[PDB]
Amino acid sequence: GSSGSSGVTWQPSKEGDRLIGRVILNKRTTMPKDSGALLGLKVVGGKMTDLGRLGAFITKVKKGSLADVVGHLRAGDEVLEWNGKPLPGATNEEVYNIILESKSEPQVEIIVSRPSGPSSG
Repeated sequence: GSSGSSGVTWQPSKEGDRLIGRVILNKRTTMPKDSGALLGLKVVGGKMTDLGRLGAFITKVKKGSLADVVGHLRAGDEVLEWNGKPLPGATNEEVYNIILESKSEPQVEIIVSRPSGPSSG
């Protein structure tokens, strides 16, 4: 089992206009509820993107979950890569399998893209 640094890191994208969020979790058990290898959030793949291609996005995030305390993610973030797999470019049927396959992985790396510039007020 590979044990690497965990948490969450936010950095500017290739262009610098976006913010690539790098999150990683280390679990040794499949969620109790009917999640399906979900660190603690519902992901919808096979979705459409403003770019014209497919991509996955978070619709909900459990409170107190790894993807909520260690990842600090939110609903709407476009999941770029899930455990080293390109979510975008595939259907919801292919994206689900990729995320579910991690159900047996002692470590998962979630990489989402956020619009550089959080709302303050």
